Order: sequence, then C-alpha cells, then structure tokens
Amino acid sequence: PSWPQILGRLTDNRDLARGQAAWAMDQIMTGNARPAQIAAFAVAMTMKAPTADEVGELAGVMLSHAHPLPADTVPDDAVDVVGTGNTVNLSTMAAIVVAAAGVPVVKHGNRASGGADTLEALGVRIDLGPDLVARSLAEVGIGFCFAPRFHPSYRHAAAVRREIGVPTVFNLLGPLTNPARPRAGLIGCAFADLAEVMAGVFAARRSSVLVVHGDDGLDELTTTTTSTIWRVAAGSVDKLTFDPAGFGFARAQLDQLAGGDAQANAAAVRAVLGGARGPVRDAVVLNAAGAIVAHAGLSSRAEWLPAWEEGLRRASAAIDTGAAEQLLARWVRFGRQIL
Amino acid sequence: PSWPQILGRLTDNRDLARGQAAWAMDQIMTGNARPAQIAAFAVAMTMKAPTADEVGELAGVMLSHAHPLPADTVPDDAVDVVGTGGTVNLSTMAAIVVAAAGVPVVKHGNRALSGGADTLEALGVRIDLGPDLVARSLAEVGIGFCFAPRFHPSYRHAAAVRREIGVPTVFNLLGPLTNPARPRAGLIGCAFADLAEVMAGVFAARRSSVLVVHGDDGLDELTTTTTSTIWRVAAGSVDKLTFDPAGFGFARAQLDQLAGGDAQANAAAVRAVLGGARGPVRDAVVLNAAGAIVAHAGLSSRAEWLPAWEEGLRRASAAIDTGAAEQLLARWVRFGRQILE
Ligand SMILES: COc1ccc(C(=O)CC(=O)C(F)(F)F)cc1
Ligand SMILES: COc1ccc(C(=O)CC(=O)C(F)(F)F)cc1
Repeated sequence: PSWPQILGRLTDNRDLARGQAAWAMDQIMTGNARPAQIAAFAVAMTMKAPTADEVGELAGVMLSHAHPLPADTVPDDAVDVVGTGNTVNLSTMAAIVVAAAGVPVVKHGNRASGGADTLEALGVRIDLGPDLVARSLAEVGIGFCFAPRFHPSYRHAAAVRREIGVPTVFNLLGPLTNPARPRAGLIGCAFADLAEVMAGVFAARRSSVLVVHGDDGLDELTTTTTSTIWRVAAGSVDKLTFDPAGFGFARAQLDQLAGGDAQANAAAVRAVLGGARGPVRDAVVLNAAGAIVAHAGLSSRAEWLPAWEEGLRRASAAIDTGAAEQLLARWVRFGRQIL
Repeated sequence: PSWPQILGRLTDNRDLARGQAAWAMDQIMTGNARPAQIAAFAVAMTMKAPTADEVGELAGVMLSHAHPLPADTVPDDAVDVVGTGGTVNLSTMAAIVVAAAGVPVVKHGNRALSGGADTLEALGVRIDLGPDLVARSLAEVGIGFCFAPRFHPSYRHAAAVRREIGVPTVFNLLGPLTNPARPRAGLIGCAFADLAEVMAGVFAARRSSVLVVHGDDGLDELTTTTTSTIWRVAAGSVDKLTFDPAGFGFARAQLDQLAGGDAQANAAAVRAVLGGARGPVRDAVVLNAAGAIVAHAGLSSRAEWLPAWEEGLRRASAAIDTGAAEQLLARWVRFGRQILE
C-alpha cells in the first residue's frame, strides 16, 4: 500500500480495494501523511465518488483514534441532530427541542458559523472533557463533544480541510465519528448521492437513523419542497420521498431557512424558543420530529406515520410549553456552575 | 478568485472560468500556494479533464516566470523531441539523430530509472548550463538542453508536490509546453490519448507545427509494438490520424525490447544504436526521429503525408549510418568539456 497506488486508483475512477481507505486514513491520523497527500486523497476520493465501504473505513479508523466518553455514561438511546453542510441554526435549535422532549442528545462539532459557535453565542460552554460531557448528559439531557478535544489526531486533516476550503468526503465524517457513538439521529446531507452512502454506513452499525436530503439541496428536511429520506434500521435502508405538506406544513422559500453567523443564529434561537412563529420554527419542528422518529426506531415498534404524528406533537409541545427555552437556560446554567 | 471557488468548480466537474487556471498557476509560481492547495488543484484538474484553454493558461503563466534564452539565439526552425512520461531512451536517441540530420534540436528536462538528463550525463554531456551556453551549443553543435530547475526555479513548489503525491497529473503535460527555447515544431509523445488531444489543441493555438503522438500500447512515443494515434498540428488546425509503421516495412516488436534501465544501461544502448546496431530500438528511434523531421517540414510547407515520412525515415537512417549521429554526440560532449577553459 502506498499513496501513488491509492491515488492512482482513485484518479483512474476506480473503487479502492478493501483496507486501502483504512490505510490512507491511518497514515493521516498518525501524522505520517504529507499535507499534499491528504489533499490529493480528499479530492480524488470526492471526485471518484466514495462508496459506503470506503467511508466506513475512514470513519472507523478515525474513531479508533478518538477519545471515548466514560463507560456507561451515554444512554443507549442518545440521538444526534446535525447536517454535513449552512443549517447550523436549524440543527442547533432542533437538538435543543429534541432534548426538551425527553430524548437524550449528544452533538459533535467545532468552531468554524459552526455548530459550536452558535452554542457559545448562547452562553453554552462547548469545550468540556469526557467526564463533564457525561455529567451534562445526565443532568441536562444534552451534551456537546468538542471535536478538537476528542479527535486530537485529526488536526492534520483539519488543517488541510481549511487550506483547500472546498467540501470533500471528509465533510461526511462529522456525523459518522460522534465520539459518544449515539445509535440514533437525524443526519442531513446536501448531496443525495452522498446521503445514500452515509445511510449505508449507518446501516452496518445497526443504528436507527433518518438520513435526510431536501430535494432543494438542503442538508435537513426542508419545507420548501419534498425531501428524500434514507430510513435506516435493523441493518437495512428504506428510501422514500417525504412531503411535509401531508402534515399541514406550508411551503416556504429557501432564503427564509438559511442560517447566518453565530450571533444571527443565537438571535434566531432565542426568538424561536420564545415562541416566534414562521418558516424557521416549522423547519426546526420538522427536523426535531425526525430525530424523535429515529429515536423511536430503537425500541418502539411504532409505525412510520403514527411515529411522525407523535414526533411533531412532542416537538411543538417542547417549544410551546417553554420546555426548550427552559432546557437551554439549564444548559447555560450547568456550564457556569462547573467553576 | 480563490481556491474554494476554483476547486469547488473542478470537483463539480465544470470547466474553469477564463483566467482562473492562470490565477492558480500564478499563486503556485510565486510561492503563495500551500502544498495542499497545489495538490488539490493538480488532482482536481486531472479528474475533471483539463481543456486546451486551461492548460494554455497554466503553461503561459509558467513561461512568464521562466528565464528565456538570449534574443535571436534559437533558430527559427528548432524542434523538440520529448514524451510526457509512460521512453527517455528513445526520445534522447531520436533527438541526437534529428540534430544529426540537420534539424536544430532543443530539449527541456530534469534528472529523474534514468531520466532524460541522467542518460545524457552518463554519456558525458553537460546538462546544467545557463541560457548563453545553451545558445552556443545550439549554434556550434546543433543541439541544446535546457535544465528545467535552472530555467524554471519558481516551479520548485509544484515539483515538490508532484513527487509527494507520485500520481500523474495535468502538470505532467507542462514540460513540452514550457520549453524555455520555445521551439515552434516537434515530436511530442503522451501516454494518454485524451490528454494528447488537449496538448495538440494548445500547440494549435500557438500555431506550432507538431506531431503529438500516442502509442496504442500506452507508449509516449511512436511505437513499433503496434499502431499509434497522431494529431498532426499545423496552420492552427488539427488532423487526427492512425499510424501503422508496418506500412513502412517496420516489423512488429515486443514492448520489453524497448526497455529502459539505469543511466549506464541507457548510455550503452545509445552508443549501440548510434554505432549502427540494428533491431527494434533503432527502428523506434528512426521512426520518432522521422516524426520530428516531418513536423519540422510542416513549418515551411504542407507536403504530402506519406512522402514526407519516407524522406524523414531516409534522413534519420542516413544520419545514423553515415556516422553523423555518433559524431554529433561526440561534438556535444566536446563542447561541454570546452566550457571549463
Ligand atoms: C487541532 O486539532 C483539531 C482541529 C480541528 C478538528 C475538527 O474540526 C474536526 C471536526 O470538525 C469533525 F469533523 F467533527 F471531526 C479536530 C481536531
Ligand atoms: C528545484 O526547482 C525545480 C525542481 C524541478 C523542476 C522540474 O522538474 C520541472 C519540469 O520537469 C518541467 F516541467 F519540465 F519544467 C523545476 C524546478
């Protein structure tokens, strides 16, 4: 195995042999890959079109280098709510709403607005060690794994990612390398082909996940139009077309849903959790419900439609009853009380 | 203009906007491109499939950073004989034969398996010479060699990345398109049919008289193992042709018979061929030398394809069998040894 061999195979538009993606990622994680080699691999893998097996090797090697949460501190029904990339506004709000509905949530991200930035603008302490993320989950029902603290060996790839800027297969790794390893979640992707790849990876993990792609390009469930959902459970995938109009959701415009910077997002979080109505609320409710449906897929034998009706009810209620606003405040309170 | 913009465009399999490739290359040449950005660009451009316009921008910017040869020192009808990589043994021998046939030759390359420059050094040729001495070599010997690191010092950042990733990229095309002497004709081989057509487009834009050649066995030269595709470039237009050496009496050969080796072995092969040794290596050398001579003729006329080749094959054969090729290499070595005094 070597870079000329692996890079050559990719530029020739061939899928890699089993273990080659893993070899490449291990070189990258151990500081043995030159920045040029990392970049070449990232780009070549992207333009070749990665397979689920390849991405599975990349994520798997990365996790083998990550710091875990302490034993028996992550509830086995914890969920993730995130997109691959911007809808940080939607995913941040959805995550808070899901937690306020009684579902444990553990997120994973970094400062870019990134997921971490919006949370910091709300007064949340994002940079916590494993022991305290665990406490946060137990005491608040939500936690955040700061990527630099849990994936320190990813620093070389991270530097290259910043330098080239363009999205690559590495953008898919965030959701697939949550160090808390939640077994469920709502995972958005901006590209349909890659969404399907991600669903394949989650399937092999026996997770209960909704991998979602707005047919308008959104890396969340959209209200602008239909969405494609890759419904993942019991080692298999159920691909379907999803229309929120069937749940009474008005059609919105794309410019209404797009996130902004950390402060603009924070302002939007405060307004929505305060009860402000509009397209942004609807999108948050929609994706929160999606996460709740995924959560139900773990234990409940509840069917698709009734699961959604209950998920939408619980999401809306988490906002309307002030539970979400109250949970965020409790989350901020927790970080301040650590000192 | 930015890397995310340019790299984003390529990963979406779109051709670049005008000037974007030029911007990228200028960043690379001035040392302002990070290795990761250079690598990303090279790979992305390769997998998208580069256009003639894009490569023309790369080559043009690279040339603007290069040291030129002195004014009025390069003969108007100088030719190049080179491959973009798989046959260094063949292009080197063909170059000497072409020079011996009276066609000025100016090559361009680097030390590498013996590279083009390495083989010549093994024969006693001084390869690392400034522009004034390359000019003198062309005048006094009829052949010259531009040492790439000497003429393209600002390319060091790109070359370091090329070695690191190892895989062939669009940058492998730049050698023949950035010859500092800027010969207007030549025999240019490429191991990839699609990239060969791109190069032909660039030479056409320059209104060069060139044969871009591709062995249908993956050879970056005219092969004797099988047929070859040839893009006849002349008068700003391109004619794509199939080429069978058998139509000129050449017997089919095996690929392993044209096998290069270390610099000492290639040198031995050069001495053998120039000494008149018959065989498939000679045949391949004569065939590629003739190709360059046909391209040279295209500068001053549009002679018929078949008789051009027959005269070219004849001239190349004569250059060897008169001893002219062997004598020219000796004059080349002699010239190099004279520089010290
Ligand atoms: C300096 O060390 C680091 C710098 C940046 C990062 C990330 O940025 C990773 C990230 O988002 C992930 F995809 F979630 F993993 C990790 C380590
Ligand atoms: C140390 O600085 C350098 C190192 C290597 C080279 C090349 O090797 C370029 C080359 O082949 C060309 F495309 F023909 F120009 C140039 C400068």
